[PDB]
Amino acid sequence: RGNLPKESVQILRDWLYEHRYNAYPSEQEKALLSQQTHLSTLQVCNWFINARRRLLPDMLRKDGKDP
Amino acid sequence: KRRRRGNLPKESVQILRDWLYEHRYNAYPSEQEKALLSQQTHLSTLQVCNWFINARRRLLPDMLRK
DNA sequence: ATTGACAGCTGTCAAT
DNA sequence: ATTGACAGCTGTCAAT
Ligand SMILES: [Ca+2]
Repeated sequence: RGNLPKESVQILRDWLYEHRYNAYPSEQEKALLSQQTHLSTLQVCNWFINARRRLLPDMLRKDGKDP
Repeated sequence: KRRRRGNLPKESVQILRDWLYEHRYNAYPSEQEKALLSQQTHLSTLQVCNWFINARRRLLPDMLRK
């Protein structure tokens, strides 16, 4: 199988941090992310569905707010 | 988004409804059954899945009144 | 324990 | 009053 390219995942991670208080990209943002990361839309969607569960709280805890 | 025009053919839905009724105690077609139904209904797989997600909420309960 | 993925559900919008 | 669709979530599976 394999994992997603590290630069692709770097971009998604940076976006999630910057928008961590509304971690839901619009259709156009998802489209920009797809093109930037060279991933499909479905891949970008799936990453966000996983990352809102697996990365985001640890981010918002480090911040004071409680998910 | 999700801004269609029209409803699914009556014959396509009669097939889905018949299958749902016959399998009403395990209303989950296998991948092999989803493929057969799609060929029969002339719907895509995704259309079939969506019908079943809706039908299990909208049709199945009233059916299980037996 | 991490990661990518997806079947099926909830909730809702848009269309009859 | 019904329908087709779909975003995002839950739960989970296979691969790391
Ligand atoms: Ca889905």
